[PDB]
Amino acid sequence: SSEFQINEQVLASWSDSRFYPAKVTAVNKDGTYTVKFYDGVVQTVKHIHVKAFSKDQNIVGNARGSRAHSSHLKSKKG
Repeated sequence: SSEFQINEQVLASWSDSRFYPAKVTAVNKDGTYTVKFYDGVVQTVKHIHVKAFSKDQNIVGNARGSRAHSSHLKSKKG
């Protein structure tokens, strides 16, 4: 399965700098996202800070993206 929604994987800009994998916890049509990083940290952020694990484009707040993947993550991801 490669369809991303609430309780499923996204790339979100971690407080460190840029994208890391995270679990969606909410999304808002206004243009915002709430995500939980697996380390145990939660925040609300914008579309400009979160996208699908598909590197190219978003597939929830906007629908231009398609099935793909990404090439940066934390080593303890599993």
